[PDB]
Amino acid sequence: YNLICYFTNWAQYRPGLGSFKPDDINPCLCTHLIYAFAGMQNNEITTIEWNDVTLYKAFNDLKNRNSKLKTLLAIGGWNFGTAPFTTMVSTSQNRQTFITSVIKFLRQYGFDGLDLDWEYPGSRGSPPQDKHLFTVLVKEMREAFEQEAIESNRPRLMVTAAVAGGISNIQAGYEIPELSKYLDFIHVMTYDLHGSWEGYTGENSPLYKYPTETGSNAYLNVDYVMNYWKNNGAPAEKLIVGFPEYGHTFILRNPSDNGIGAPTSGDGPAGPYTRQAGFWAYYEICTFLRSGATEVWDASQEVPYAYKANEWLGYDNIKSFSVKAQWLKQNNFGGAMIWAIDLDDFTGSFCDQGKFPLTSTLNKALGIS
Ligand SMILES: CC(=O)N[C@@H]1[C@@H](O)[C@H](O[C@@H]2O[C@H](CO)[C@@H](O)[C@H](O)[C@H]2NC(C)=O)[C@@H](CO)O[C@@H]1O
Ligand SMILES: CC(=O)N[C@@H]1[C@@H](O)[C@H](O[C@@H]2O[C@H](CO)[C@@H](O)[C@H](O)[C@H]2NC(C)=O)[C@@H](CO)O[C@H]1O
Repeated sequence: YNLICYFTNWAQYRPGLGSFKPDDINPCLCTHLIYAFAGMQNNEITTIEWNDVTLYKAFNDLKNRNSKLKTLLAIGGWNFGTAPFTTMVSTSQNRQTFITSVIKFLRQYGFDGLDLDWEYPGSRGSPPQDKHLFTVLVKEMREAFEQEAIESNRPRLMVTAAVAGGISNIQAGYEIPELSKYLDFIHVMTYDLHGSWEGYTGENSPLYKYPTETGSNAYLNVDYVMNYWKNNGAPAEKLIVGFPEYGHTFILRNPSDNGIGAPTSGDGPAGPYTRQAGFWAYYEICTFLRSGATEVWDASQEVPYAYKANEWLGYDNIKSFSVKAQWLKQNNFGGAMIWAIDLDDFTGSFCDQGKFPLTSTLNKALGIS
């Protein structure tokens, strides 16, 4: 099985113990590390942070301590939008320009592949033709990587993609049968399935539906999303289940109503290191659990939640990671991807569970080491 671990090039700016750079990664935990994110300019891949080139080298230097480790560079993401992707795939000329720049970029800076993180073809302003043109891009990229590999005597560059976990986005964005033929792996973003945008509490990445859920609400679980991809043309062995090392936060309208579906108000509280409303890293969650919070096991969905006064948290822990790891193995899936390794308790000083408790749980459960 594969354990694919995303690293983010803005984590370096978190204060104090939150600051995370490539040298903080244990090179033996994962089979693949993915660098989030590269940008694009004039249909060519490019850096985004002032020190990306330095971080690239430290990132790929991790392979000096693990002969099996592979690295990839992710391009795009949520804030990147869709407009540059729409322009780049619109013509064969622009796709060739981009693909050519990618091969040169990855080989110069030491990456073993590219992870396409377009959010999303056919949505967020992307026109309908991008559903098919995305397949063309991946096909042309896979073929160009294959050519470069056989001519250079080097292992072929990987082409992967982070893909939507929302059914509406999936249907508008991906030709699953043909796309799955050319991607090496399909990293399914089976998280952000509930959050403060809904106005009530819900789990970030529940494995199963809540018992009373019907209709489109019954889409919002890992089991449904993964089986959607599998049953609509994707081979199970290429499908990678998304594992969040963070949770989503809410403000309860009434602290006395603190179950699943309890009413909530604004965007949710922010954490002292990630400093973004609605979002807590796992190491920030451990601090919350030690501040007097009540812990509850969501038995139907196989995930935890916790609350204290007016704050409510839906999240993942060792127990839920273990349940999902066993589940994905018994469903013949390709492994797990983690968003993101800089959100684990990488110092070990927050959770009293050792270093990288969530990532290590998957390392052991997936037979990585
Ligand atoms: C694949 C993807 O788009 N994942 C999202 C992350 O990008 C989000 O992180 C946020 O990313 C922006 C752009 O780099 C940063 O400016 C922002 O600080 C960062 N916030 C945090 C807490 O890391 C993430 C949270 O919004 O949601 C997805 O994971
Ligand atoms: C399954 C699904 O499509 N859920 C949607 C969420 O993804 C989305 O949340 C946003 O997700 C982005 C990654 O895809 C994050 O970068 C972004 O921070 C996050 N926005 C938040 C937490 O406010 C929400 C809100 O846009 O919609 C869901 O439908």
